[PDB]
Amino acid sequence: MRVLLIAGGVSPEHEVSLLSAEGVLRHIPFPTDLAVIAQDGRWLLGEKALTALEAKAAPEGEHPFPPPLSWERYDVVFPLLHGRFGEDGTVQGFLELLGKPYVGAGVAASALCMDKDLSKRVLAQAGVPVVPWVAVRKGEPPVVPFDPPFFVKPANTGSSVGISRVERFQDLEAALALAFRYDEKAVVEKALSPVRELEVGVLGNVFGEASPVGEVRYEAPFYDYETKYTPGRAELLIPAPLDPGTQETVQELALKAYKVLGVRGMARVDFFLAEGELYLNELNTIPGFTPTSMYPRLFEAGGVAYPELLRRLVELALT
Amino acid sequence: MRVLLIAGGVSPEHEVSLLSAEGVLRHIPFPTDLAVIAQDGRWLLGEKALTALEAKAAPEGEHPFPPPLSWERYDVVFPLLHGRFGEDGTVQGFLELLGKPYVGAGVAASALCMDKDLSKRVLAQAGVPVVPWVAVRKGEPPVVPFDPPFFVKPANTGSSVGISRVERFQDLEAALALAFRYDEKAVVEKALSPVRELEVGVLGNVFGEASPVGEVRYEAPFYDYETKYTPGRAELLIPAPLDPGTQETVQELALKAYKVLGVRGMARVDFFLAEGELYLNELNTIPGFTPTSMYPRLFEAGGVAYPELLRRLVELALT
Ligand SMILES: Nc1ncnc2c1ncn2[C@@H]1O[C@H](COP(=O)(O)OP(=O)(O)OP(=O)(O)O)[C@@H](O)[C@H]1O
Ligand SMILES: Nc1ncnc2c1ncn2[C@@H]1O[C@H](COP(=O)(O)OP(=O)(O)OP(=O)(O)O)[C@@H](O)[C@H]1O
Repeated sequence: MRVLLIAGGVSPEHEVSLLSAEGVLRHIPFPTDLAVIAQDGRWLLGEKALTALEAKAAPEGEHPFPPPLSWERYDVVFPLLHGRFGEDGTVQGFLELLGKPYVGAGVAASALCMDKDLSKRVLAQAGVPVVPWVAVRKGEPPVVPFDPPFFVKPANTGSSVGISRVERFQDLEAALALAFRYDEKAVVEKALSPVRELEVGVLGNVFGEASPVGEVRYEAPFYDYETKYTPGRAELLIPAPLDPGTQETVQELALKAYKVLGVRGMARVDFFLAEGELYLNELNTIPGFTPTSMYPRLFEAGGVAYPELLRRLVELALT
Repeated sequence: MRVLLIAGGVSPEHEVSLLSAEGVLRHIPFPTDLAVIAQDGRWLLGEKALTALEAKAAPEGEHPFPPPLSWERYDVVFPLLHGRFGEDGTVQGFLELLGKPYVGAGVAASALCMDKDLSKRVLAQAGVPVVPWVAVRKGEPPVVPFDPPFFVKPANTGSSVGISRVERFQDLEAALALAFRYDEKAVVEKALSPVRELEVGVLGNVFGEASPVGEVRYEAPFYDYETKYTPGRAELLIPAPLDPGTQETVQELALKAYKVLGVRGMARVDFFLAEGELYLNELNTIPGFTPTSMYPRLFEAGGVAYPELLRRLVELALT
């Protein structure tokens, strides 16, 4: 069994993807070769891909897309590209046409779970509680049916890039412009204060197996990029310090969401606990595997070690 | 300015796609080259592609994916591949990574408008009226919470392929077995009897401009494959014989749906009219351009002639 790991990407999470690649390459129980997509869209192969991993960033690539790599010597392809052009169905689409079995969600599921507006629309219709929001397009005046504090985010982000905590209605125009630098569409959600952040991992093809619920606590305005990746800043509490009844309800809503969206392989479902009420934030089809990441730590506490978790992903790709 | 038209495909609409290629190549005001994807998934380039167009169908191709095509020679790519692996975001995904401007909806919108379940879920949440429906996964037993007649369809279909009008529950199993030949997911919708079919074309990126409403009349059990593609069977009444406020509601609902799903370039939005109530059937991101297709005819009634429609489409790809 030979696996091809693709990491990097043109998205703002390029550096996160490379850190995720370190975590996967060190624990994958199968012979694996790395391929890096540099920030300019061009690929780096072989030894140049491994050298880019040591630098934690790869700005320039060698090979223009489609890369002259031998796809036939790989049984499974593992796309570990977070964000736009990687987790949104584009690379999955290319892999579908190539006929190569791949890890993770398909085209539709990847495209849906990456669009914060559309994913919430599907979830709300399925009877899953979501935070009340409104979608704002670029060049269109902001019509918000609710009062501040807000949470302005680009519809396609990850790693809290372009996300702002808006307190006044005056600060909305400036936060939307920051959001519009990464996407043509943005969401304006209602901020929950105080809030406990619950995260659960899922494994399986459509009908999943849930991991124990975990909690994230911090000393920052919100769970931002700095808090997410700089060591020791975030408090990863596995298992989550709450009532065993609401711990079961988190797992049930996660598995229900997974099935509705038709997700394959994996996902880490983020939740919000605000005054007894549970709300679903988002689903991430290609979650992080960085040293401070939640997904592999959740399954480690569930009796499923790091080499076993990655082995199960490769097996789900083939089935 | 040179356009690459991609037609054919591995989907059951392969033949319909080649007919659409004949329609676009005859009216497009730019020098255009054709690339054909054969039924086996292999590509036909240059002269072999133009010969495939005269033969009604291309069972076998020459080049495996990715094709050794000179992409740099083209400014805009026009994917005219109806159905699975063409209209679902897969080909759009490849084109995105290629850095190639292309006609029509992006990955997300293409995947959503192709899935008869997910599109209706997103639309129903947005407040757009849709027919009562249920989704059924392969192997799983159906649960239909409404009375017969039904319309059973493969979730990723086009050109009425695999669609059955079910009268008794004794016939549900056979209809689902037919539907499961084309997809791993099927939809069972409540059949509207009697029903009037309204179609409206949309042109533009996200905020589109609607064409006048057209009504389809025919003498067959439903608007099936042979009624759709045999000359003279499907009559188009343009402008549709509707009430003053109803013609406006159809256009407004189409533009609302188009904006929500974030569709780019084009879409033909199909509706149903039963007992004074309007229902959105589906959006088609790559509608047909065959001699019996409704999309170009919907626009020529709105002052946008065939060469101008295609000019707008190629131009919108660069906007
Ligand atoms: N409606 C809200 N109420 C309270 N806090 C919020 C809300 N929305 C976002 N946040 C805060 O901002 C962060 C953004 O998380 P989100 O999952 O929305 O960003 P992401 O970049 O999509 O997350 P990931 O990095 O897991 O993809 C949350 O972790 C939370 O701390
Ligand atoms: N719920 C329904 N009630 C009544 N008739 C229906 C219903 N659903 C489908 N039909 C009939 O079946 C036809 C095809 O359904 P649909 O429009 O969903 O097929 P399609 O293959 O998706 O159409 P296209 O060829 O435009 O893609 C309709 O035009 C209509 O005549």
